[PDB]
Amino acid sequence: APSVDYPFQWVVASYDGSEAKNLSDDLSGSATLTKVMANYRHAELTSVELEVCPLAAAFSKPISVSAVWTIASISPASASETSYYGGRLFTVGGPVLMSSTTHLPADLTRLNPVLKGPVKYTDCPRFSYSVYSNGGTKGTNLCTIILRGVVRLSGPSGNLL
Amino acid sequence: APSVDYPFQWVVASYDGSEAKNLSDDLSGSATLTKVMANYRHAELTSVELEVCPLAAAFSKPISVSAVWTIASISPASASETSYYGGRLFTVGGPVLMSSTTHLPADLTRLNPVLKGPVKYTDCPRFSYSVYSNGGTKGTNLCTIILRGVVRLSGPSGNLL
Amino acid sequence: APSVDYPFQWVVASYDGSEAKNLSDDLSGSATLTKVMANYRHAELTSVELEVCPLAAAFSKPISVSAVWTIASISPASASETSYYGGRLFTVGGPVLMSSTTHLPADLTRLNPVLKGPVKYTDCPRFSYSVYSNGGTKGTNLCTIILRGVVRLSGPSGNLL
Amino acid sequence: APSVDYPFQWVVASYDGSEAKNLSDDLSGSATLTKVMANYRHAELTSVELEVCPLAAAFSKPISVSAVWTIASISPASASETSYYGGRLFTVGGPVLMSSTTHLPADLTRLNPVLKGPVKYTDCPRFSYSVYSNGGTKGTNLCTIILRGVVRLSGPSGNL
Amino acid sequence: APSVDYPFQWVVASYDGSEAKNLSDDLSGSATLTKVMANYRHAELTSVELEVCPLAAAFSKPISVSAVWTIASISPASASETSYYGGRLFTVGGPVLMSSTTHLPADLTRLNPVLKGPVKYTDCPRFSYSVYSNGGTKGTNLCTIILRGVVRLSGPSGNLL
Amino acid sequence: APSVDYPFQWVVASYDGSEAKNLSDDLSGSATLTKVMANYRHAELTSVELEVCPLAAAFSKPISVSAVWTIASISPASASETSYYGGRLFTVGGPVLMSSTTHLPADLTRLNPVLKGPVKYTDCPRFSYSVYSNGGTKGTNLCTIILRGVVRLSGPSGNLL
Repeated sequence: APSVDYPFQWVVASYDGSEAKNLSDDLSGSATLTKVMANYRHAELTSVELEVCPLAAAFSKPISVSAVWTIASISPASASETSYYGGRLFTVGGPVLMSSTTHLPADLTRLNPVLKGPVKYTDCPRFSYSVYSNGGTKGTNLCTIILRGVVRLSGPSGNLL
Repeated sequence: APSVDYPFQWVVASYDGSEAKNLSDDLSGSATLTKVMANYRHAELTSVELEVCPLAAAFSKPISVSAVWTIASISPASASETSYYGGRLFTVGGPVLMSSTTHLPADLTRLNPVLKGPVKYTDCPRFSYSVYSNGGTKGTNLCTIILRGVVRLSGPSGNLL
Repeated sequence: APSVDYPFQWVVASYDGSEAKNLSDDLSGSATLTKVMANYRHAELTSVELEVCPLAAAFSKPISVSAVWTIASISPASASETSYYGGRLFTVGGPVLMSSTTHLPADLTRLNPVLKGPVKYTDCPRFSYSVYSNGGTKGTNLCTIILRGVVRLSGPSGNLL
Repeated sequence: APSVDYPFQWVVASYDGSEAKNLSDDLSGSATLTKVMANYRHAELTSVELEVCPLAAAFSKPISVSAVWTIASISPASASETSYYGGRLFTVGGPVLMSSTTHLPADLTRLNPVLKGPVKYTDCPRFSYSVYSNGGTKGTNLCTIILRGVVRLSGPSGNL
Repeated sequence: APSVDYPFQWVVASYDGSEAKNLSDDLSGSATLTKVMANYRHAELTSVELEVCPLAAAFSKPISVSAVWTIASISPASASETSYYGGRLFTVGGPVLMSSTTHLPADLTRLNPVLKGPVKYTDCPRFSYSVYSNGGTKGTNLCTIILRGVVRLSGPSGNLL
Repeated sequence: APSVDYPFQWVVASYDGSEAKNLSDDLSGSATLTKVMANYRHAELTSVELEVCPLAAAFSKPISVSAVWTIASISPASASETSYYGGRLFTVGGPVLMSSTTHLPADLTRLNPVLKGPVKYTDCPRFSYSVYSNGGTKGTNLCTIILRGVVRLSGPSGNLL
């Protein structure tokens, strides 16, 4: 079946260290990807990764974020991402807002790349992260969580234009 | 180059014989197709056509629409579609409320099917039509215009969504 | 056709964090490259990348710059570069003005390398970046945006010597 | 595709050495040639040249005209046609009042013959000339610049 | 080594018989060719020639120019080009305002075509000419000198622009 | 001809940010390499690079140095190294005096490796750097510029022992 590799990117959420914020999301049910896959019947993840970009305000005040790419069935709790395989702890800020170590790629060999199809899969990739309570300012938004990846979309459906 | 044959269909508008209404539109600049194919680098028509579907109110009051599929460079004036080659004059209504004779398909062998690509072609299809007033009630909506076709889309772009 | 690989480099612009500055530029229409390609009829990008070099004054005050290499048709808005695929957010400064992570290479597989030819292409690479409002000093110019790349130039024209 | 070879010829302009006059024109945008090819989708040159024909009044007063054929991207400045490759400095007048050496043909193998088509080209032929004043008395018209050639027109369009 | 045959043409100057004017120039040090080929590592002439084009004012007042294409080492003095082998003495004007006999081509088999390269050759072509005064009006510009030719340029350098 | 690969290293110069200092040097004419190549007739650069080692005093005060490896013919001016291809801007200091990004290797494919031979080449590598006016102390010497490389030396001459 003919298909196109569709690259996507969006800032998942901007965060400040005012309080701990936990977000766990399944890529099959994400609102901003379902609009991309609404026009196609089949979608398979070629690649995807979670990026934590530091912002300039984080230079003097780092933020620690614990992130993990788990299976759709498993939903890790808040501040428990490092207890699962592949769970990493990213400290953004300090004097070096340069390192690319803040990338967390999804191991699509251990996950089901199919985000859409004839059936709803229970093994789709699900990204869960938790931002810890830092000093906080309530307005700086000195951290950013971003998703980028590629989805192979096939079988366009007769949806709205 | 991998590509998908995207079938599109949408109602251009609904018209009644309250006043004469002219609408000319280049398919490369149509808002609906633009929002469909702004996420892809290349788009090429495989088929496209205009259709004038009669409604129930047209049963007792037929309405006449003059339509033409001209080149991108040529922009027909209002109520002058019959003065261009291929310009048909459909009349929808009466006891015959269903007929395939009101379909006007574009000659993609004569026109240029490419609506998007590396270069800006000047031969894209452009559909022009004029609906003549026959005594509508400003809300009766005697007829409706539907544009349906298929676009082969290749090379998805890293767009906003 | 005989051709020469022409390496080019110029500081695109020096910036201080006094206010947010957004620059989007198409390499086909850039003034400082058109002088290089004025003497040749065909120009094709072998490679090109956008570099954000920190300056010493940025050591105590970092700057965040959001940059993206998009298609010529797409013109991302200010502070929206991270919402497009390949859009990166570079934080220059801090205690480490060393990392080479500030390079943003153009994906010439997803872009048209031809910056000049018989026709004007609508899919040339276009670099769009936005410098955010930092503390600012109005005179330090504590960040630099630089373009370097290689253009294969062929078919010299009878222009001015 | 069916096509017809349209031979065109028109006097670009008559000049006298009253003052220096510069004219640069792209054949895609030439109004006379554009209205010639206004009813066809495609138009491609087969030959074109710029002729500088002396007049009788130029017998005692030659005119110097510097002319060049370039691509549409390159637009020569006034009185600078000899600084571009192929620019030639013609002189019309004197005892020799008729010569084929005053005709400058366009190298359509180097330029792009297509003046009209699906895509607007940036390397279409453009002719730029400059006429240098010698002291003409505002009415002599010692020389005439004439452009003639053949354009093949294909794919008529119903622009009625 | 990839290279391009760059055709160059420019007017050296315009002369009138107001006073005798001498100009000797080595092609490796000519300002116009230097600004052309300062962006390339290697440059080699394929052809080059001097030409004395008569103007309209020369019709009633011919002017004489003595020209020579000597070696880089030899620098002819003023009004002494006829004393060197190959030194021609052209006279432009009169009823014959057009003639190819006033072209002086360089003998690149005798001279050294290389104007730029790894080593500094001492055999580069050098053109010398002297225009004799015949009674010009300080603004009439009886004749003009044009240098035209082709340079094969290889190995572009990372220059300023 | 028999030859030996001779590795060389010397601190080119130690600098403090008291004032801007510009040094451009050709490796064929450098005093400290000519003593190595004085005993041999032919010398060809296998490799060479310019290293900017930060010193401990630079930890609290970084220095920005703009360096470039150009051709022998091209002599870049002060503070204009980033305008040439391969021109880099090195910021030494901060909290991370570790990164090896301060190395600037010479692209010997684009340069003539021969530093000595029967003829004097005009395309030898030439390194030009400029140290900008930092805060300055006049005695710390909180930056170091060092050259290391390898020269293949062949054909020993009857010089002094």
